[PDB]
Amino acid sequence: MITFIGHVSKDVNVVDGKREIAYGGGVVMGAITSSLLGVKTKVITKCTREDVSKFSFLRDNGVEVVFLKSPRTTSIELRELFLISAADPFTESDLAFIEGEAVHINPLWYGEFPEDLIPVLRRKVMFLSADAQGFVRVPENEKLVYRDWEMKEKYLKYLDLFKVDSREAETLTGTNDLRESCRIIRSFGAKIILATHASGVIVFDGNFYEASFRSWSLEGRTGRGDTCTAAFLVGFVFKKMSIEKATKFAAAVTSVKMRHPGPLRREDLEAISGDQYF
Ligand SMILES: [Mg+2]
Repeated sequence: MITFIGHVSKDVNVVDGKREIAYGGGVVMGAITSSLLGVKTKVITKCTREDVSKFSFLRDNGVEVVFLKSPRTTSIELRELFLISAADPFTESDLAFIEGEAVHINPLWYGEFPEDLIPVLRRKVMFLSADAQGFVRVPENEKLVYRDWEMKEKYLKYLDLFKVDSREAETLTGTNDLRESCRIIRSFGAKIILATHASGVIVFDGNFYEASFRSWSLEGRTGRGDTCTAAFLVGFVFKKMSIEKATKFAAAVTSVKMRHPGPLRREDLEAISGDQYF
């Protein structure tokens, strides 16, 4: 069983003159991927009671959701990203009822998931991962700006896996060489780096494993990193795939998700399986 901890988000996308509302977030994209791939999945999130109905589709995809109360729901408009509203941060109290083999920390903004909750979770679970977005994307007068993670060298040592994209990796290392940024971030003590970039995934554990995304679509990109991380965690943690095979599996799942907007769909499983997995 896996638990995703993170804010659901009212995503506002202004693309090609059209304003789109998406009820998403890292945890929505990751949890639907793990659940559809047949791993018992739980989400711990915060939003207003009024906004809970906007995220009902999580339960439709088999995800057990703890909708903790918040006076506000997180809302992000996207190019510059603005935190319109922020739900309440997670607390040590929220970790009390943590269940399963794995927990993935998938925050949207620095301060949503306090870094000093990482050593608390470390003691509670066998496989702990986090998404860099929640530690390098910092609200400054609403504007979400990229800032280095000052305490990365203390907390990365507690993580079995750390997810970055190109912009997050460069924020953490000062280089736009994603492979070199993988070497630098692993030297901070994270056992596995999973990096997504234009049309591919790079996984580093001391050795590099690369797989390309073979599909993409106008609005298929958002959540593809969250999807890739969840697919890798299912492959590697739950299905006992080699790091190499989990990387290829992760890329295959992400590719099918990138054919359409929103999270992985049950109808995507046929395309993903390739008459091999399920
Ligand atoms: Mg991401």
